[PDB]
Amino acid sequence: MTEYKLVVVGADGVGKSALTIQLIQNHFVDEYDPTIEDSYRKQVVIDGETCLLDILDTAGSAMRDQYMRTGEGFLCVFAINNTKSFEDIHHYREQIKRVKDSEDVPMVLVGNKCDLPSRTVDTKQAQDLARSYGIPFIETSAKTRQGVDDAFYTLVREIRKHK
Amino acid sequence: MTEYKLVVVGADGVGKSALTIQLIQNHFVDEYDPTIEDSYRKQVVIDGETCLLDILDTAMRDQYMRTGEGFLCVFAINNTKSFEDIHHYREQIKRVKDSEDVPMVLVGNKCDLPSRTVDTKQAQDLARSYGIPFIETSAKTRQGVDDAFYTLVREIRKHK
Amino acid sequence: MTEYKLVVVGADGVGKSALTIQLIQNHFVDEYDPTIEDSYRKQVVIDGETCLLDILDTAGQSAMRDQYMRTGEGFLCVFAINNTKSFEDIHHYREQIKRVKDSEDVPMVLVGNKCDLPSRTVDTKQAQDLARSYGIPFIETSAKTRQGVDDAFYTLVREIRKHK
Ligand SMILES: O=C1N[C@H](c2c(CNCCCCCCNCc3[nH]c4ccccc4c3[C@H]3NC(=O)c4ccc(O)cc43)[nH]c3ccccc23)c2cc(O)ccc21
Ligand SMILES: O=C1N[C@H](c2c(CNCCCCCCNCc3[nH]c4ccccc4c3[C@H]3NC(=O)c4ccc(O)cc43)[nH]c3ccccc23)c2cc(O)ccc21
Ligand SMILES: Nc1nc2c(ncn2[C@@H]2O[C@H](COP(=O)(O)OP(=O)(O)O)[C@@H](O)[C@H]2O)c(=O)[nH]1
Ligand SMILES: Nc1nc2c(ncn2[C@@H]2O[C@H](COP(=O)(O)OP(=O)(O)O)[C@@H](O)[C@H]2O)c(=O)[nH]1
Ligand SMILES: Nc1nc2c(ncn2[C@@H]2O[C@H](COP(=O)(O)OP(=O)(O)O)[C@@H](O)[C@H]2O)c(=O)[nH]1
Ligand SMILES: [Mg+2]
Ligand SMILES: [Mg+2]
Ligand SMILES: [Mg+2]
Repeated sequence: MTEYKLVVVGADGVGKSALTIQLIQNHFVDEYDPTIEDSYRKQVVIDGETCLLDILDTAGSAMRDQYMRTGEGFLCVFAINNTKSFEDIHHYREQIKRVKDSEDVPMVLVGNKCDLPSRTVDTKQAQDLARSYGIPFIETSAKTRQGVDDAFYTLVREIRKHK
Repeated sequence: MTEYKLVVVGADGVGKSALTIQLIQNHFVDEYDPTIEDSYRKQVVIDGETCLLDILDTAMRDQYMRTGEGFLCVFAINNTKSFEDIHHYREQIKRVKDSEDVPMVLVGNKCDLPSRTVDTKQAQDLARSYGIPFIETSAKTRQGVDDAFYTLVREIRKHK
Repeated sequence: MTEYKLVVVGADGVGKSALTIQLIQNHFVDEYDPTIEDSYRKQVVIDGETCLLDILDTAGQSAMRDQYMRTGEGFLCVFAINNTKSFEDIHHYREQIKRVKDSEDVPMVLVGNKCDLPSRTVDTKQAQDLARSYGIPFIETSAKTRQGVDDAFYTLVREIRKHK
């Protein structure tokens, strides 16, 4: 069975752990220690092909470069009520591009917390950024699970197209 | 013995030759003809490993960019234009070597002078956007000179 | 933690499963279903560096085979010292791995298993000569006594580290 290493990145508090555990366990965690960096496996079917997801939920330089080199695709998560988290995204894109020395790393832009009313990042703004990178943009709520499968499955499709 | 081809680039007058000759000879040259482009060797020990530095002191540029393994991008701290040239060097090297991760060090030379026009924070932010180190040097006093070249070698080593 | 994907290949009955379970569990299995192809993880320290071994114990010996050869980073090529045919198979495994990975220098270790049995038909010198012709190490093992088992897998990890 084919296996894909996916890395979830983004600023503190955006929902990386909540998204990861929703995908892996169909479980919503309200309180997850922000210092724990762990990986999880799940077997899924995407477009009729069974594969194993190996998902790194990043927390906090040498160690960072290492998991960027072995990761095959990246979920770049911001929170739609936190403009700083959205303005940080380009730093993640730039680091990944440099560490993997590639202009075409499989990546998906994720706008999390879409269930909340206090939106400060426009959808159009995130769509425009994703379009400048030529990557998909998916809005998620780890709380309701809306868009969660979409974000990870779309990342796998990006890896498959790249190969 | 492993050898490393290093290329010193930067605007006229920033101190490329003075830095190169301080590294190679432990000698400060006050003048040095600005038209002379030459290479120099020196055997050094870095992190317990003996290696040969092959350093090109620049005045096709494409040829030596392709051959060079790491680049010292030098500006002078009292010359704002030389700092504004830095991004042009980075973009050329990136294109010619076709890589987003070329071993590079940003060098702010002439740190002994008082007439500073480029802020340390400004150069630090630029290096940080490139993911490369920033080292302030004085080829006149030799402060930071070994640090700049040795750090560049360490960048090459990590890359491989 | 760095992770290494290692693949154990060789003819039916040479001891691939017995070797893998000795490494992972410190346990000798006298009978293990020859049809089961599975992978196992173990965290080990080699030369002061902690790493995760992810070891595929191959059973059937085309498309899935090509897949795990492309994914595997290093290969234990196992024969049994009382089975000349299994030794004559080795060059076929080497040629397949070379083709599938498109590389003349794939990390590999030649393993001569069952060194505890008396009915040897493959000479140590014969195996050393073959390994020398490939530029890879040769390690004699017994999955029964566990002699050489750590050596075979650790040496393969060292080959991967040197290749990188
Ligand atoms: O694609 C195939 N995979 C197969 C296979 C397996 C099974 N694998 C099961 C997962 C095991 C996860 C182990 C924790 N993996 C942990 C994990 N998950 C991540 C997710 C993203 C990024 C990094 C990681 C890591 C980290 N790994 C690093 O090196 C690292 C560095 C710094 C970090 O900080 C984090 C990490 N074992 C094999 C051994 C040989 C050949 C093939 C295989 C297989 C068989 C087959 O017939 C056909 C195809 C395939
Ligand atoms: O790593 C090893 N090196 C070893 C070795 C040597 C020694 N070499 C030392 C002389 C150094 C040349 C001095 C000109 N080198 C001149 C020089 N220095 C530079 C620095 C940066 C960029 C370019 C250059 C150049 C230029 N070369 C170009 O193509 C070019 C284009 C445009 C320009 O304008 C400038 C240049 N000779 C060998 C022959 C075969 C195999 C190995 C070697 C060795 C032996 C060994 O047992 C184990 C390991 C190694
Ligand atoms: N309302 C809402 N809250 C969320 C969502 N995702 C995460 N959270 C909350 O935001 C906080 C930070 O989540 P966490 O998973 O720890 O974020 P991390 O630091 O990126 O790992 C936690 O209180 C979560 O319960 C979401 O989609 N909607
Ligand atoms: N005060 C001071 N002067 C320097 C330093 N480095 C170079 N210079 C002087 O600046 C001028 C240009 O130096 P040079 O090495 O020829 O620059 P290049 O054109 O980049 O090769 C010379 O007069 C040098 O003596 C330094 O660190 N401090
Ligand atoms: N005496 C001895 N028997 C072994 C050794 N390794 C494996 N065996 C036995 O040889 C048979 C085949 O082993 P197995 O692990 O199933 O081989 P595989 O088909 O390559 O996976 C089993 O009966 C094992 O107990 C060894 O080093 N010494
Ligand atoms: Mg977290
Ligand atoms: Mg000069
Ligand atoms: Mg078996």
